[PDB]
Amino acid sequence: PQITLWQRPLVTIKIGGQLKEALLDTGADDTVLEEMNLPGRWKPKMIGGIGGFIKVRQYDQILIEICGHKAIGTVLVGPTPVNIIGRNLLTQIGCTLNF
Amino acid sequence: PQITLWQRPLVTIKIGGQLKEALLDTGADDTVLEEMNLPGRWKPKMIGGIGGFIKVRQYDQILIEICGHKAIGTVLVGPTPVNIIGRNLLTQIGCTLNF
Ligand SMILES: COc1ccc(CN2C[C@H](O)[C@@](Cc3ccc(F)cc3)(c3ccc(S(C)(=O)=O)cc3)C2=O)cc1
Repeated sequence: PQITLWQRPLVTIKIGGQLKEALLDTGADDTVLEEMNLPGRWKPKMIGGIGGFIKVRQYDQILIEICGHKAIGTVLVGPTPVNIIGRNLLTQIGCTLNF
Repeated sequence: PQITLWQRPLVTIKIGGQLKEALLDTGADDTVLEEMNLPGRWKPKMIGGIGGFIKVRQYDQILIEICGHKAIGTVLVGPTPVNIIGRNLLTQIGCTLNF
């Protein structure tokens, strides 16, 4: 699809057998999901943004279905206010900006 | 232009007679610029994101030239780590997401 930006670019995703809504975020290097039940091992990590840093859990090779496109990659889980699909997954679904 | 997301979508902007680089950020409702010398009055404001909240100064009707497209709107100035062009200005230059 083509998506204009008058509203937040939210899409439905399926991850870990669960359905969530997430923001397509060209300003996010990484994908960061609200606290949720993901299976497997992980590695602690810190990420920064506006207002400071948060500790997250880093899961690799996680399958996400993003508005019907499948992608595999790193997903961070932690105290984010909104589910964020970052560039590590946006490139996998062929997402571009256009103006 | 069409912009892929393998790298940060940075563009050159001109604001207040100054040249800066800024991130085209579909995940940002607002435009937030690193501390910089803007003229005029303002109103204090708080914004939130990953890692918490920051206080910014809100300037309205600011002219920004974003990769050669002119836009006028609200610009926030404060302790952001990166210059962010948010959706309030992205809609004005006709920016879309495509996948
Ligand atoms: C490294 O991997 C990451 C890092 C951060 C995030 C969370 N992100 C993505 C938002 O693009 C961003 C922009 C931003 C990103 C990095 C950074 F160092 C500084 C800023 C943002 C900007 C403005 C607004 S606002 C107040 O206008 O709504 C909201 C969000 C943010 O904080 C995810 C992954």
